[PDB]
Amino acid sequence: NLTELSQQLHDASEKKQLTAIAALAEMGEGGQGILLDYLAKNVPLEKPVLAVGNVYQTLRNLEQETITTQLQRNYPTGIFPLQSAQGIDYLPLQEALGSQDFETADEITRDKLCELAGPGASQRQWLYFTEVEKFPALDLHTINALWWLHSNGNFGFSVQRRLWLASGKEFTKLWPKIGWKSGNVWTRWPKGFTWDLSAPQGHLPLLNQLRGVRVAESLYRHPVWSQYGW
Ligand SMILES: C/C=C1\C(=C\C2=NC(=C\c3[nH]c(/C=C4\NC(=O)C(CC)=C4C)c(C)c3CCC(=O)O)/C(CCC(=O)O)=C2C)NC(=O)[C@@H]1C
Ligand SMILES: [Cl-]
Repeated sequence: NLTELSQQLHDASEKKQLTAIAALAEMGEGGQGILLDYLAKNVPLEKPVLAVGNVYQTLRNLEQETITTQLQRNYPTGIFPLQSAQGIDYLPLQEALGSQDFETADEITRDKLCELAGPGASQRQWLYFTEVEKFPALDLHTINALWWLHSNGNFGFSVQRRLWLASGKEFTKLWPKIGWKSGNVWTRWPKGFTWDLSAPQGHLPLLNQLRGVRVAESLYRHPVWSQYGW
């Protein structure tokens, strides 16, 4: 029933929107048309809205020529403003996420964080915790929004932060929860990681622990999360 499923999508219950979206996408032209109209009425986003990310990504994931063409033409930069306090280009990150190429997205994200930190970090290819503390909130919001919107809320530093808070800020409890350690065994980069949505909540983006937790803690304590309601 397309009418009733459309109504379910346009009602205000997030949980019921998500089941309606999944059903509509499998209902051919009529269902896909309802989803395309939902994007037209809700994109560009101002604030991240999970259901809108799910509509976009569900349609991309069909990998059908005409839908993909239409999405690229109407939403060439995706659904979320690609804003940066340093003029950085986040389109390649968006493109990797829209293709569900999470490994490429992780690599791009790591490079962009060094670019954001400046020439010293770009040169050495790793961060100091004080550089993280000084990141502009806007860039972290753009980066996180893309991860979250393109992963059904499963990925993003905001997701890790809330799991870290749920763990009493105990990093040794966080690592197993996000799949980065299994008992005594550290998940080996890159081959040990799960580069798809079967991964546990918070699995990506990665934060190497070779130089300790200081970068991750500074990232999770950054004012961006409270500022933007993450
Ligand atoms: C021995 C055990 C450890 C270890 C070793 C190590 N990691 C390396 C690289 C590297 N690991 C990650 C990610 C992770 N690696 C993990 O184990 C985990 C689970 C917490 C994550 C999430 C990324 C993204 C890069 C590329 C970016 C970068 O190099 O920073 C290198 C090569 C260093 C080099 O060649 O210079 C070495 C030797 N890393 C650790 O976390 C533990 C304690
Ligand atoms: Cl550090």
